[PDB]
Amino acid sequence: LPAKGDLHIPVFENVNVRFSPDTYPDNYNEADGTGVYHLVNGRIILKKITLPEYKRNVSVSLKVTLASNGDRWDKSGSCFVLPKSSAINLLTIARDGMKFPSVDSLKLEKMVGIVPGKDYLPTVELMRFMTPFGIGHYSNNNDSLSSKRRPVYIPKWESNVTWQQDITDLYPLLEGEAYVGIYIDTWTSEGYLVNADIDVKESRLACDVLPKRHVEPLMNTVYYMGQSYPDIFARRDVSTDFTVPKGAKNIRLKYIVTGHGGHSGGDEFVQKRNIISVDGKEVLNFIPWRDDCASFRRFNPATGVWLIKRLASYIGEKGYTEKEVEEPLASSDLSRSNWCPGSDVVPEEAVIGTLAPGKHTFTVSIPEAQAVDGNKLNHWLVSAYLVWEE
Amino acid sequence: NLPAKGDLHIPVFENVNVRFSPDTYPDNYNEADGTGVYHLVNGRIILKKITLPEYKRNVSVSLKVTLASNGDRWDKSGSCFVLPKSSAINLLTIARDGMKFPSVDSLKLEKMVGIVPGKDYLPTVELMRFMTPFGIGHYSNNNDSLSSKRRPVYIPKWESNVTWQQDITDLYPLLEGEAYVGIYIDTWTSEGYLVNADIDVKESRLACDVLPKRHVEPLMNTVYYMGQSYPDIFARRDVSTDFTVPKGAKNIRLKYIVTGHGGHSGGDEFVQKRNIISVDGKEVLNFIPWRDDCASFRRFNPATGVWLIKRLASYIGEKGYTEKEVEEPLASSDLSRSNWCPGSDVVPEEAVIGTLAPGKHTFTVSIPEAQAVDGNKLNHWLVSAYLVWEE
Ligand SMILES: [Cl-]
Ligand SMILES: [Cl-]
Ligand SMILES: [Cl-]
Ligand SMILES: [Cl-]
Ligand SMILES: [Cl-]
Ligand SMILES: [Cl-]
Repeated sequence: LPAKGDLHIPVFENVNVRFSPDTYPDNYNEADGTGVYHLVNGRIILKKITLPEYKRNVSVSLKVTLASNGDRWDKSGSCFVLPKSSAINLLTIARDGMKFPSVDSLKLEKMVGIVPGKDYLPTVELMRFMTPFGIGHYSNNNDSLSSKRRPVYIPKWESNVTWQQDITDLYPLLEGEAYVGIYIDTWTSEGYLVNADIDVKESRLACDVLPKRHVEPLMNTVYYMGQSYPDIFARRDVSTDFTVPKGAKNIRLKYIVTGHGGHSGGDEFVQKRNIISVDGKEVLNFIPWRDDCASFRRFNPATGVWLIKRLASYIGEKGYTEKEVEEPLASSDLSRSNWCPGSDVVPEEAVIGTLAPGKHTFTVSIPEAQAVDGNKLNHWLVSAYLVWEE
Repeated sequence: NLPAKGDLHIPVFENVNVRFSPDTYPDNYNEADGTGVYHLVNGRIILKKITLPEYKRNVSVSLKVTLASNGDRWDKSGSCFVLPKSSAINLLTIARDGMKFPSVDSLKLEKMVGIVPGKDYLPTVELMRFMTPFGIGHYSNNNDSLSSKRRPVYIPKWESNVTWQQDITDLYPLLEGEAYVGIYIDTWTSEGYLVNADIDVKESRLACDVLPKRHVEPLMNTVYYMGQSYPDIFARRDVSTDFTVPKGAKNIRLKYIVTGHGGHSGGDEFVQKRNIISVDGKEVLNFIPWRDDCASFRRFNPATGVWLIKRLASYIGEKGYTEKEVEEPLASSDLSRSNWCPGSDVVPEEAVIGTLAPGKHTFTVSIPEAQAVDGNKLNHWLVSAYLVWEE
């Protein structure tokens, strides 16, 4: 098998992801001079990549560097790829007037685009991320503003955040021509600055043949374009049917979930079990949760802060002593439903192996999820797909 | 068509107590137990004989260490290591067979025995340098009413243990056939620590992916394992060693493992000191070993000391954005240090050398502003290095 060499793709360089109708007036706006499409008024950036026709096996990684350009919030992000066999996609919708297929309101309410339908497979996420609170733009380490915000145990603010993930399994969606993009739920004109690279390592072996891989998009509740907050789980489970062909080998489920609702007692800050199933049998069951958000403090200069009273032990003049202090607690410190401001989300994974050829059902259940209530925006960002060899 | 030897799981240490207990281990050498584990230096060093097959297919090798405190409250230095191949003198033969580190030219190495190669001796090679957190496990109980006095409002719970993992594929040559792998912790308590160590080997599933012939060249190790003193030598002179490179050596890479020490106010543990490392007089590495993120390890450090530091902090009060003088706790585990944090391992710095003329070459390590040992101010630098290459 012939080599086509490694490949470094700088998908995005210092691109401003933002909300600006004055700059990007429509949902579709022609690619700029750098080949970057700005959709949904700047909230989505998209780019056509071209990979060689690899005959050898490869590995693929995604690297994303991000900073705030003035936006002060920890907003949801998603680096994604538009699936192959789907005439309807984010681009064709915005550009060519395509629409997410109509849904049965009894089973999916008004939740368009979240599961497959006629001429539609859900967008597939290469990486889910959560921006920190104002990194870079508000990361001033000069004594002036720092002493007031920066805790004594944090020597300096980082100027940006970088995430890296192996996306080798999604290779079938990158092969040939593919549209890769980044969405950030930003509503400020300032927005964010992002870089994104896709690197491909080609095997140095003349015998290591590229396996025939497949990706099956099952679900994606991320509200990219004309979609609403996904609280449907507060009222019903969400299911989709899918087809497994003969010969499918080593089937694996990938499940990317984060919970949301930034108000007190909202699903962002409260434990809710996710039960995922195939053909009615549980294959994943867990509480999406992180107890380690303090570890991201340095990435979160613009976070809100409270004072919490605590009787704290300490070393004083006369030895081991005790005193009530008012200790700062950052919003960025709080435990959350599978993320911290400044983290990415590594997909949970279940090994299925083989399934009977034909139709199967995929179900996601978050039975105790809270509904949207006024300005309380509880919801669950869930995306999932199957990968397998043919 | 190269044969499949399979994946290998070697549980080197299970729940082994690294400790200082003359009562239990009265000598420097103590006969191995039924689990084949030798306890040396009165329990501060555990050693085990492992054997890797002579793999023909290419592989990847990983080391996983899990650790907890069994009572020791300190953030002590540790080193998981392998006794090099072509070296009659090693930690085991020194302790057991009454061998000794070769004598050294005092004008060049003072009393620093065992840190560079000598007659019948290559330095011990580190699979992983690590630094224990403050009392993890033994002091990690979370539903103790006297725990909220130690645990900050932003740390929901103490971790009960710490787990480090690293890819040690490049050290495969030191592991093939029979080898002694061990763990050293600078502990002076009977309680000590509890550790697990797993070495796992993943074999390629391709009949055509051949294992490359590889070599490890041990250059230095200043870690004070056995009858060795604190390495503050850098405060007075640079340390060099010569080494031989054979014809045909391809893709030479230097690995460099450094941590700075001296845990008093102003000591080399808490102060930035540039490291200049050279091959044949030319610099190949030059940087300040340093970590600014030690606060990120807070949840692993339940027995850390704590100070109150006054700070005018902004915050959301019961009437909007406000401002007030607080006494914010600062843990020792939060402080920036010379390439480590209590609870962290150290990933070796690497330098691509490429090729070197066959014959003698010189490796030199300089930390020019390192401070000397001064009474109970125990400044020193734990440095180890080795080259790797395919032949
Ligand atoms: Cl803002
Ligand atoms: Cl409805
Ligand atoms: Cl300043
Ligand atoms: Cl102790
Ligand atoms: Cl001397
Ligand atoms: Cl201390």
